[PDB]
Amino acid sequence: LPGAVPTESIQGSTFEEKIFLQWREPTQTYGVITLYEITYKAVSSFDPEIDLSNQSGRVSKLGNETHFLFFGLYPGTTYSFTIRASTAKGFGPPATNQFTTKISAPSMPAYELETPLNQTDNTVTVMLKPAHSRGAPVSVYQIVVEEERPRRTKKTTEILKCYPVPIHFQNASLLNSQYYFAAEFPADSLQAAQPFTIGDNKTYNGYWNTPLLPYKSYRIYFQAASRANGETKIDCVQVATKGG
Ligand SMILES: *[C@@H]1O[C@H](CO[C@@H]2O[C@@H](C)[C@@H](O)[C@@H](O)[C@@H]2O)[C@@H](O[C@@H]2O[C@H](CO)[C@@H](O[C@@H]3O[C@H](CO)[C@@H](O)[C@H](O)[C@@H]3O)[C@H](O)[C@H]2NC(C)=O)[C@H](O)[C@H]1NC(C)=O
Repeated sequence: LPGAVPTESIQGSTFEEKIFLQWREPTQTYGVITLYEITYKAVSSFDPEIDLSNQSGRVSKLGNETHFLFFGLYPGTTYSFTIRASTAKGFGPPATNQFTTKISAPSMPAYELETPLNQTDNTVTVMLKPAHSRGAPVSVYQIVVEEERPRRTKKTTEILKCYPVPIHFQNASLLNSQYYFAAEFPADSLQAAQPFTIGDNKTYNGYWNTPLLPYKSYRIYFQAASRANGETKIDCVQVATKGG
């Protein structure tokens, strides 16, 4: 029977849903290694919403090549790996270490550009719903109001992307940004579906929520962010349009 893999050789390069785990063979060969058997057990997570008991599993990595790409993992989560080496006559002792998947952006609610709850010359009111954590808690919500320039083509030069750079309304004209952040909430607001009024003129976390100009065409996105380990990740979804 073979020795164990040296615990200190086990290293992992980690992603949102994958961990590439890598090690070195046991210190001296009793006999040829035929497979490594690996258990991964979900240890802990920054996500408040998932039950980890079902997230564990086993890998019988056939063959004696010393790495494996773990797949389908859950983000923001620490997995403990136990590696056993096997001579054809049986396993060596286990060695074990743990690594953590990186967090991912929260998953927004589904929107279909339903006609808003009410609309005026200066305001639009829409029903917001809480986003779900996927790897880390939702930290803040942000609301993006974006002006439409006149266009002569549908086509885009590049992929559609969200808004990581916040901008207060009063600075957009100076900075020539196409959008402004109308509001930000701590995510303890919007724990259940409740309407929100674009342009209600009140200030949320330092963002003024400027009323809209009726001769301007606008589209509004609802965005959410999650934070851990200095990585902070966002997603956004368009909730309404206005023109006049
Ligand atoms: C990892 O595995 C390789 C592959 O060996 C093959 O796969 C194993 C999982 C077992 O099923 C083995 O029974 C099987 O041979 C080992 O490397 C080298 O593989 C070659 C090809 O099979 C072996 O070749 C033979 O060796 C004999 C003796 O020298 C010659 O007379 C033959 O002509 C033939 O070429 C070779 O033995 C094998 N090398 C060694 C040192 O065993 C590899 O060693 C193994 N490593 C570990 C750490 O497990």
